[PDB]
Amino acid sequence: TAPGNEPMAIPSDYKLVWADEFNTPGAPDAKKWRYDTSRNKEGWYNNELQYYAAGRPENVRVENGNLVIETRKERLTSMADYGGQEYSSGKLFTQGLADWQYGYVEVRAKLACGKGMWPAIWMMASDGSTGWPALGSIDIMEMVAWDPTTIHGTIHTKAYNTQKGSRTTAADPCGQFHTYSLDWTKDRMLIGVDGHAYMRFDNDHKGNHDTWPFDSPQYLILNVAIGGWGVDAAAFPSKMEVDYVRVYQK
Ligand SMILES: OC[C@H]1O[C@@H](O[C@H]2[C@H](O)[C@@H](O)[C@H](O[C@@H]3[C@@H](O)[C@@H](O)O[C@H](CO)[C@H]3O)O[C@@H]2CO)[C@H](O)[C@@H](O)[C@@H]1O
Ligand SMILES: [Ca+2]
Repeated sequence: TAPGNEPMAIPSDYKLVWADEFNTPGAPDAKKWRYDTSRNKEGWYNNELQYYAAGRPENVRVENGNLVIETRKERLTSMADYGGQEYSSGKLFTQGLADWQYGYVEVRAKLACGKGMWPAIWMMASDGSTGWPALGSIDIMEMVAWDPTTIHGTIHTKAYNTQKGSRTTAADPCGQFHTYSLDWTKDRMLIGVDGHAYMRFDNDHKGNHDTWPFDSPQYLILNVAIGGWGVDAAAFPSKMEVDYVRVYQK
C-alpha cells in the first residue's frame, strides 16, 4: 500500500552522526542502548509470549563484532519482573539516549528464524504525548519466520495503521547479513534492503500530524518478539545478529 522502486544510498552531503559498530565484546554500551523491561510483569503487546531480559548475556551480548539478541525457551522465574512467560529474549532502544529528526539509518543484520520468531528494527517518536499510533512509528525491517524470506517495511500514524507498508524478499535472511535501511527527509521516507527502496511514503505537506507525524525526532529499537504476528519449541535458541547501526544526517 506504500510501494517504492528506486535506489537508496547515503547522500554525499550527509555525515555519520552516530554508530554502534559493536566493536567491544560484552554488555551493550549503556551510553547508546537501554533495556526495555517495562511490560515484563504484565505481558507485552500483540499477545507476545516473550520475557525481555535486561543485562542478561544469554539474551543480549556483543560478540565477534555483532550485537546478539537471542530467544530461548526458559522460564526466568527468579526475575522480580517475571510475568510467567515460556520464552526469554532481548529488546534494546536508544530512547532517552539518542534520537533523530530526518536521516539515513543503516542496520546490517542476520535475522532470527523459526516459527514464532518476530525480529524487528524500528523507531518510535521521542514525544509520546499524542499516544499510539498518532506519535508515528517506522518499521525499517519486520519479518515473521513462518514467512522468513519476506521483509516488511511499514509506517504507523493516526490516519494510517489504512496501514502504509510494503514487502520484498531477501536471500537466506537468517543465514546471511543484509543492510536494512531508512532514508527519511521532510519530503518522504524510503525503506529498503541492500541499496534498493521497496517502500515509499510521502509527506502530503498538508501540515496534518495524523498523516505526517515525522517532523520530530525518533529513537531506534532492536528486538525479537515471539508469537503475535510471528511457536516451534525445536526452533530455540534463535538469534538476530546486528553487525552495525549507522545514522547519517546532512
Ligand atoms: O494497545 C494500546 C497500547 O499500545 C501501545 O503501543 C504498542 C501497540 O499496542 C502494538 O500493537 C505495537 O506493535 C508494533 C507494531 O505496531 C510494529 O510497529 O512493529 C513492532 C515491532 O514488531 C510491533 O511491536 O507496538 C506498540 C508500541 O509498543 C502503546 O504504547 C500503549 O500506550 C497503548 O495503551
Ligand atoms: Ca560490527
